[PDB]
Amino acid sequence: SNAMDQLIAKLKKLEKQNYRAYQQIKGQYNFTDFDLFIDHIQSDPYASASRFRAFRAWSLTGLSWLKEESAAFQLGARDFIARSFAEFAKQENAIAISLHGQTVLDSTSVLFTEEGIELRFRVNLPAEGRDILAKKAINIITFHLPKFIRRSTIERELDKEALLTHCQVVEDQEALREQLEVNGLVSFVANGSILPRVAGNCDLPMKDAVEFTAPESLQVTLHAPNRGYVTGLGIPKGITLIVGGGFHGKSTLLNAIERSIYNHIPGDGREYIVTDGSAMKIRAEEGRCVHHLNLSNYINHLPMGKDTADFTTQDASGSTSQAAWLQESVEAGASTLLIDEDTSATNFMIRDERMQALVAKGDEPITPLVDRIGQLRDELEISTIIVMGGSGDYLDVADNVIQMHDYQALDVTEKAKEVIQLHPTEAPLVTFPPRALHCSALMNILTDGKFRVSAKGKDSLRFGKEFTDLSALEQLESSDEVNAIGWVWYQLAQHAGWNSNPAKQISELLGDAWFQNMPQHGDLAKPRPIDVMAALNRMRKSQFRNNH
Amino acid sequence: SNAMDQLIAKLKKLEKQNYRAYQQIKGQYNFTDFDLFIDHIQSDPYASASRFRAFRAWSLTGLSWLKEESAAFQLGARDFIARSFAEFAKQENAIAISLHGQTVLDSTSVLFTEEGIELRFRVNLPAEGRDILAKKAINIITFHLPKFIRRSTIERELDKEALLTHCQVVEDQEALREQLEVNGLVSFVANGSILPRVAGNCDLPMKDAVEFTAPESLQVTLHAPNRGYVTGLGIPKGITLIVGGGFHGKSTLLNAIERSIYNHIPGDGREYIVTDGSAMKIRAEEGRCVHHLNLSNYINHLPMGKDTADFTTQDASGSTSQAAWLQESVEAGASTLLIDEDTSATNFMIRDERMQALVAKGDEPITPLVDRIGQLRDELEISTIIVMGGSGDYLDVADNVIQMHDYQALDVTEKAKEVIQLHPTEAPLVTFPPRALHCSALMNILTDGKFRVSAKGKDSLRFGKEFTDLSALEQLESSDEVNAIGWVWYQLAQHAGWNSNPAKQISELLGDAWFQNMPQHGDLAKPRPIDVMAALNRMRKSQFRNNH
Ligand SMILES: Nc1ncnc2c1ncn2[C@@H]1O[C@H](COP(=O)(O)OP(=O)(O)NP(=O)(O)O)[C@@H](O)[C@H]1O
Ligand SMILES: Nc1ncnc2c1ncn2[C@@H]1O[C@H](COP(=O)(O)OP(=O)(O)NP(=O)(O)O)[C@@H](O)[C@H]1O
Ligand code: NA
Ligand code: NA
Repeated sequence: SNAMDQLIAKLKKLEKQNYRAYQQIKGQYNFTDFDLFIDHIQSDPYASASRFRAFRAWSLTGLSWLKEESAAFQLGARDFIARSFAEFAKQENAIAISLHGQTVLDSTSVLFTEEGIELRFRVNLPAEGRDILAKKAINIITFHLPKFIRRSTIERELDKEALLTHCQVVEDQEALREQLEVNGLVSFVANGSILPRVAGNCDLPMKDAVEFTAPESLQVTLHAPNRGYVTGLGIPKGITLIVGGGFHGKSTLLNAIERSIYNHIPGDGREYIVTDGSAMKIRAEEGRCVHHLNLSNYINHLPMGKDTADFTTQDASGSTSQAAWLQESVEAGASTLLIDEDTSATNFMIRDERMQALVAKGDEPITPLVDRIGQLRDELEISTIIVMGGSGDYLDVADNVIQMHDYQALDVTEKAKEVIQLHPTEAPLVTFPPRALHCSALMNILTDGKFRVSAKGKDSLRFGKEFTDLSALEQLESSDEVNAIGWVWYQLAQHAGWNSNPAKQISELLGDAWFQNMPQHGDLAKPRPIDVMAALNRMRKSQFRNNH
Repeated sequence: SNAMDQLIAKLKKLEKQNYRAYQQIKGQYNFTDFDLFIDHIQSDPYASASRFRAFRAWSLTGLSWLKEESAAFQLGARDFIARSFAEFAKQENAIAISLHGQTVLDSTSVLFTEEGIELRFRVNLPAEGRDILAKKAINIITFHLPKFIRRSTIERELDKEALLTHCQVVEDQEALREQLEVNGLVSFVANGSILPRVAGNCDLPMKDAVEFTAPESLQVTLHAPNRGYVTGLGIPKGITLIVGGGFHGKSTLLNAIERSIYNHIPGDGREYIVTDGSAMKIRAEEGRCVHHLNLSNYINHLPMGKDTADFTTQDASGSTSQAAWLQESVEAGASTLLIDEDTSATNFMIRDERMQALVAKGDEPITPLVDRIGQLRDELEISTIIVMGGSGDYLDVADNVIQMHDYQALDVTEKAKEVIQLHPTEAPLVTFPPRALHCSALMNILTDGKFRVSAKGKDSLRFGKEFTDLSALEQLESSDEVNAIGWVWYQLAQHAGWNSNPAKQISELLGDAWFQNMPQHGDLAKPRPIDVMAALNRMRKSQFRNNH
């Protein structure tokens, strides 16, 4: 109130002055119920909005009990608070907080500590073209803003019946995800789930859709602390095929699985679907770069006498890029691989005697996944789920086979084996040490690039003057995690030299207190270590080597 | 000079006034050597730059002779003039003209008429935050700009030896493209061409690359009016396969062909490669919409008892989207189809007895391209070029087979036939009337969307409140043609009602004087009729019907 009145009076003087004058507002202001922080002042009304932060001690909120709930329960609480703040702030468009659509992410928009709750958001400072409108600014910052900050962080001001439900569904999702390993499962699709979305350009669920039901033969029942027992499709470890004719729901099922690496909000249709957190969907990429990667397990020969054990390029082929992606995922410690025959290189998937008859000179044939996929399971315990409907030689090595028909799952593993007996149709899979990363070389990119670090949506990531294409990483949900990826790189750049295990280093940097070493931005979400590597594997300046 | 002095004096008065004051500059100004047009004044220094236009009669340029050259020769001249103007204007970044990288397009940045040469460009009006800097504005508009407008449109001021060469290569490209049909060819790759680019994110040519050479067995020699006789690879009509092991240059060859639908600048490496102008590369799309399209020739059965002759959706499958794309291309009159096995649905390409054994209930099997591709050639005279390296059942119906090895073409058609004899393995392809378009329904989108028409790069096109995803259309070169696509739609919206042949209508709208009915913008390039349809086929609000 006193510091607030100090700001009010200080803000009145800025009336009709140049927009540059807002720089004087920069600083901390200890209000009555909270501390207000104004970190970055935009230099233009039409530029990115000014960043603000607000802190509230647990004593004044009536939500101290949240500290004694599970980390997942608190994850939802933080998400619910951000959405509540956004809802109360609809009538004031100058205020904006970073939301994550249908998912619940570990975001910086709302953070918990031992001291209290922290809110991070933006405030588009007004003006009459360029001259400052103090009276409007006062109304936003000293009248409206304080109300949204309070209402969003006061037990009674929030809808508790909706809060508990929100936190409970997220807690259940984490609980269900933790017991996948114990039950020898890599994914779980609860009965009653709504898999299809309204359209291809929208992540919301389709209304009036055929609800999912699992075939008893492949049915499992998990237990959530709030909802209790939940029955659904249990996809066991190993190789699992998703077959069926065209337009029957194979991709829709796989899409739900690939996205179940994240938690979803209630009513989304997928909030009771969980999948191995490290599951990586691989597809064919055109034009990507690959750094000193060993592809001996898949590619045997290359033109221009290049080393298959130290493959490097700035314009990768289809089968080459997918093979590289595959190896990169193993390197990063992925337990599950997702593949869709409709978005992959046929050459890389299957073998063919036809082609090998006329291309049998000095070009040794590539080793297709079908020959290695079995070894990935038996040797590395890596599961794989594949949408097919085209080839059939995979049916032999598959553990389970699911058929989609009129948008319902059917267990056809038994009949699948019968087809092989009626009509029937090798080298050791080598594990390699991870490539070392030149952590200090990243600093050079920042210096030459003015320490620029930002994301343009989900597809691109700018690190200095370098732009990284992340289009292929379709599992990514928000640009917030892309920004976070860039700020992880920024931290890697602070280290002395080379690191012989980057994935491990990245994992340790994001060790629960992942946000403390990043700038205090409100548009950041914890990214997966495997995704940081994936993005880094596609950065054209990245320096990797082989301690071999 | 008099009208210029009028502007100068009129511009001085605007010193230190609000940026809004620039609106008074709007209008025409008859300078000494040209007429200056200031069409749209930006409302913010940080918003899209103000649009300008300049006109110069042929008498004052010394380039009247260009009017007696071929349309293609003039196409290059217009391109060369735009690049010259950009070069002279490097020291003045406030000025900008729309260039098209490595291609030569029919653009609005530089237009010819019977009266004279017209230049269209932007001018970022300066200010000290918001207050107008007249002195700077004067320097840009009355001192620098007039010099670039003159120098770029005066025979002696330009580099003639470079001008002629530029216009000659383009003229040769058109000449070579026109004699493809006569020699029963769909594409021509001249010997000495450089196909690979520096990288996947750059369209410039790779230096120190293995130059292309055609195998005599499949060699042809065309004739250009300037360069004379040129020998290279002649890809005849019908089905042509591009095989070989991984990382040998199959996509690079196909990529050069798909992009040869446009003319390229000298030294680009592809300026002597031509391909059927209507060639459409089809691939698998996820989530696209499809409007009342007949897929009877490919899809036989669908769930939920849907009509295969009137297929409609807002979230299309892989094989479904590719099949739809295929049919849509035939509808639009495409003579050549480009396919890459690494970016396509395997299910859609090949047949398989394996899968049909366990998915043989009420789901009739989809008819794969391999069964129809032959009919497309024999019945519709539609050629197809396919990069394979995976499947081998296509070798049977193929006319010619090219093998890439160490980045050189080899004719393996003879050996390809031998492989089939040693190991060997139907319904009529129906032609349909084109879908009618509800031209007037487009007007409704404009009214509800504030007549908004713009493109965000090459990937997106905004028409009112509707956003169209054009990512799959990888053949597109510039956002200028995407803008042009939107302005064609704008014209379709002016018509009374339904049109039973939209492709024909679009073709007639772009009849050489394509730019006269579009706003006088400088960032527009003539798009292909097939591309306008392609974009329109993916607009979720488009209304198509079947007069059947
Ligand atoms: N349970 C369901 N209820 C209603 N509609 C559904 C359901 N599942 C899928 N759909 C819709 O039906 C269509 C099926 O498409 P998709 O799931 O891509 O089939 P698909 O041919 O198996 N894909 P692919 O993996 O590329 O072969 C989509 O438009 C979905 O939105
Ligand atoms: N003539 C050439 N000289 C030098 N380098 C080349 C040449 N042609 C291609 N390359 C390069 O070699 C690599 C070959 O990649 P690509 O052309 O995709 O092979 P591919 O495996 O046939 N592609 P796909 O069609 O997906 O199977 C690319 O990085 C090219 O840049
Ligand atoms: Na499909
Ligand atoms: Na390849």
